[PDB]
Amino acid sequence: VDPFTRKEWFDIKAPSTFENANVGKTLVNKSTGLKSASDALKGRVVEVCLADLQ
RNA sequence: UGGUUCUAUUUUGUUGGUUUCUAGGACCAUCGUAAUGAUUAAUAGGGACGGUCGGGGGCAUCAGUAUUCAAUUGUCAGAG
Repeated sequence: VDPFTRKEWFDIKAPSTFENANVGKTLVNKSTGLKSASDALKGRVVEVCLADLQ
């Protein structure tokens, strides 16, 4: 089937109270008639050293 | 030095019983006699005191940290 044709990406920002806002990306997963995707992977964390932020 | 108390050999006939004579008991106060009378204080002991020492004990608190487990957290093939 493939398990990366469907896989929409994303961008990670960060408080402004920091430097390079810019962290990298993530992978998530689209939907149907009725049902949703964005919420379907939000709440979740990302953890990057102090460093690529200050 | 009393007194006190016991006597009970000895003579005023004597055998026994008051009771006075002399002599032995014994005692608490009593003026007198005395260098008046109490062994060191075991590098044996027990104790007190003083600074102390110690992971000696009990009752309570206190912190480390690993393990296990579970949540949260991520990544993704074998791990043991």
